[PDB]
Formats: sequence, C-alpha cells, structure tokens
Amino acid sequence: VNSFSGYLKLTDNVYIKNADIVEEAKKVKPTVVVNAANVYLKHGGGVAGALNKATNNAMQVESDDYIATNGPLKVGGSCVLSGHNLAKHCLHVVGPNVNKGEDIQLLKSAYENFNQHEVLLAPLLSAGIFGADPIHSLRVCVDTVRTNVYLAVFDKNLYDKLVSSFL
Ligand SMILES: O[C@]1(CNc2ncnc3[nH]ccc23)C[C@H]2CC[C@@H]1CC2
Repeated sequence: VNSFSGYLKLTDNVYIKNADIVEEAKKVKPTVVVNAANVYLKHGGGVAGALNKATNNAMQVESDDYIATNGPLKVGGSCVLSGHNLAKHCLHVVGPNVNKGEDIQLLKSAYENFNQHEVLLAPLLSAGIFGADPIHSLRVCVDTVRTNVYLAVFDKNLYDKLVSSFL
C-alpha cells in the first residue's frame, strides 16, 4: 500500500491520473519522481522546467555540477539526483526528442531505466515538447516498465484520450 490517490489502474503495475506532476510530487513526496530531462540537464521548459521552478532552481544548480563532472547523458539514459523538496530522489530520464530528429526506438531504452526503482511518479516520456505521440509513449511504458509506475498527465483532454484508446 502507498499514498497515491485517485489513479485509474491500467495494468497490474501502471496507474494514470490527470494531474500536475509538480503538485502530485509536493503532496505525495514519493521516493522517486521522474524528470523529462535532456542530455545536458538544462531544465528550461516542459515538465523539467516546471519541476526545476518548484525547487527554486536548486535542481538546475545540482544538475550543472553533475554535468561539469560527468558530461552529458545519453539519449535513452538516466541519472539519479536529489528530489529536493519534491521527492527523495529525482530520476532524470532522457527520452528521444522528435523535434530534434532523435530515434523513437530509444523510447523503450528510456523506459527501461524505470525498472531500477520499485515505485515511481512519472510523466509520459517524450510527450509534450519532446514531440512524440503520447498514445505511443503510454504503450511503450506498459510494455516495458515492470515496476509500479504512477503516470501524471497534465492535460485533461489528453488524459481522457489516453484512457479511452487504451488497449
Ligand atoms: O509534455 C506533457 C507532460 N508535461 C507535464 N506532465 C505532467 N505534469 C506536468 N507539470 C508541468 C508540465 C507537466 C505530455 C502530455 C501531458 C502534458 C504535457 C503535454 C502533453
């Protein structure tokens, strides 16, 4: 039993809610919140911009030190950093950005990072400003993640389409 509330159960391990991931994180304070990161950990917009703003830019400061030490992530890769005031940990995961021409097959590799964590609050990878089809992202999530994932979908109109079209 966990403290996630109001989610629709899609499968054995995947749950979905129309919610602002920032507000969800502040309420639940989960062990792991997933960020929709880029390889440079430049949290300018989308989910990343919103999560970073909620940390008063502390996420960006930590991220800049991480990149200065380690260099960029791989598309499809991840790193674990602090969750600041939002969660114990933040799993920064880089899904392919279709608006940069990146290979959508890497979306499965991106979701595989979730399997290293028993429970996660997460957005749909590569959705929003990363330009992938969120219906496809949900399908890859369900077919790849085996740990317990609670998906927050900000857009209510999108949330309803994801549920009604879910196979
Ligand atoms: O890019 C996404 C993800 N963006 C977010 N998802 C959850 N909480 C959030 N808080 C701030 C931004 C944000 C994927 C779909 C739903 C919303 C947008 C556009 C389409």
